[PDB]
Amino acid sequence: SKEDTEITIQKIMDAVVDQLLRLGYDKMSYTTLSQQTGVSRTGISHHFPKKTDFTAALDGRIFKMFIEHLEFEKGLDAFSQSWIKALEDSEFLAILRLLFHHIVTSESAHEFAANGIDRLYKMVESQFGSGGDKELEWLIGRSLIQMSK
Amino acid sequence: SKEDTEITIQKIMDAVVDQLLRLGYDKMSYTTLSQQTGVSRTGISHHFPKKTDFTAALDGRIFKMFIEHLEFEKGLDAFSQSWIKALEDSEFLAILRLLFHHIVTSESAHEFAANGIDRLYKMVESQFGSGGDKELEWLIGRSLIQMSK
Repeated sequence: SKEDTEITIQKIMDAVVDQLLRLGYDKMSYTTLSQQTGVSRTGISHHFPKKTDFTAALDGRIFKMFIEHLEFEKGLDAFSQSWIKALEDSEFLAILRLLFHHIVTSESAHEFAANGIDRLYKMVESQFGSGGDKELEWLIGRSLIQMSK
Repeated sequence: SKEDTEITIQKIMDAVVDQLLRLGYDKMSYTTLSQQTGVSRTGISHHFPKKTDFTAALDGRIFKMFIEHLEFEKGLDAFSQSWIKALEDSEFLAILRLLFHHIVTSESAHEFAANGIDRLYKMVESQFGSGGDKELEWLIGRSLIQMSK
């Protein structure tokens, strides 16, 4: 009697990922969820008692599709070039906005993001030696500025 | 009589400036402010019809607390290390959150933040020149990463 429930939690998260991306956590409501998924409000309450509870269960997919946009195999410059280039892509922008929002507002700073950032350091550190952490940090600065527009 | 309508705006402004950092923007509400002030939530909303009016209202009062934290008089690196050590003070961090939060959120909340950055930028440049642009950009980078820490 547990295969019936997970086939839904999954469908709730496949939606959570969509709305978080095109509406953002802020505008994504238990109602907009209830529409996208044919699941009743109290049916989503069941699995996710609080709204933070969404962002909580969120896992790999996001940061996996993030780093898609990005050049790790051609040295440090190539890679920033790739990231600034990447700043005019809406999905990319969205993905940042997302975790930028999350980091800024969420008390608990959920795992999806901790791993997220820490993964990128590991990558950048690994690929780009000791100049990486900073270059990366800066990229982040430049991005967050650009949203300030 | 039109003085007693000032005294009161200043009682809220004060309250705001406080609550804006003891609780963050998000959790601060007409209630909490009312509670802190002995002014009705209608009395407040009177002067400040929209919550984004509260941040518009400051006009610099925060930025002057902010800069008490930074070293402008000892070279660029000195200033930059001032900013890093400052991230460990929570008022300091609270001010950046408030900003970054405005960068990330609503259309309404937006002109305050677009405006604060240009202010940082102009701050740094007039102290240290265009060498300072990139240092600032890197500093926000770190700053935001620090907020997940």
